[PDB]
Amino acid sequence: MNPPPPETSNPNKPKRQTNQLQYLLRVVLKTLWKHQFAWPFQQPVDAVKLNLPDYYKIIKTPMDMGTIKKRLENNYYWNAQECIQDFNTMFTNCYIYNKPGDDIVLMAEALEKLFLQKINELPTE
Ligand SMILES: Cc1cnc(Nc2ccc(C3CCN(C)CC3)c(F)c2)nc1Nc1ccc2c(c1)N(S(=O)(=O)C(C)(C)C)CC2
Repeated sequence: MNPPPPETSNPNKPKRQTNQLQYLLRVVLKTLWKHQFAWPFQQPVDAVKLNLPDYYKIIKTPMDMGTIKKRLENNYYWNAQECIQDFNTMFTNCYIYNKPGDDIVLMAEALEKLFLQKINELPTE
């Protein structure tokens, strides 16, 4: 059985719109979403469908771009670093579950390099 997906709404947490959070949605998330390599990362890993019974035994902090998109839309992050951490979790999860040189790993590495290039242009705090 898959776990419930990550929470994406926190109605009691204060909310703010900032230049950095807007950029993370409209530039960073949007660019990664549209990359040819994005599809495996756009929704939670369906370990039942993929027949990966060990996935959620190994990966205890799952994260995906669909969740990150919803969190940005719902103002779930107060600080830009919370969102960056989620992207980093998604990439490292791929490296943890898989092995160096696997196709999925090479795909995540390319997405991570593009991510870091976009974060290099994050608007000033
Ligand atoms: C976020 C993430 C992290 N880690 C993995 N690992 C992983 C390991 C083994 C297998 C199966 C797959 C290979 N055969 C078929 C038997 C063993 C696997 F499906 C995934 N998947 C992920 N997502 C993800 C989602 C959907 C799909 C994916 C991947 N693929 S895919 O094969 O990776 C690709 C993209 C075509 C290269 C198929 C569709």
